Amino acid sequence: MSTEDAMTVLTPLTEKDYEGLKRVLRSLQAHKMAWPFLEPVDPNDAPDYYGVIKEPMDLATMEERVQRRYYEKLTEFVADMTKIFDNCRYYNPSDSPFYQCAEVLESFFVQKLKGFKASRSH
Repeated sequence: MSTEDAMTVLTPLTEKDYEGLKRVLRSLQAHKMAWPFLEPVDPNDAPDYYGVIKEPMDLATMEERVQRRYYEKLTEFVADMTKIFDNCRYYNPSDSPFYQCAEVLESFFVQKLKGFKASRSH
């Protein structure tokens, strides 16, 4: 739908939009494959992670940004979420369980994002 693509880039996020954003975020936090994205990466679990990952992101950070109305456009919310999956596939090998979690959860996020964009255009 051209309406969905247009609202994503141009339409400012409203208080009603943020209700949908929190629900999308809550669905990801409850997903079983989201365990390694719930909190910031522990440096003791990943050596030199913060020396190699330029812009880290996690679901807890996005929850704080959603609560404080950080995002003005849906593109910015999507960009932060994409960092989570891109950073994971950048740092971990393709056969790693972390890599698999990113592929599963991003596909789940894409399904939920499409539903949010659809109800936003109704």
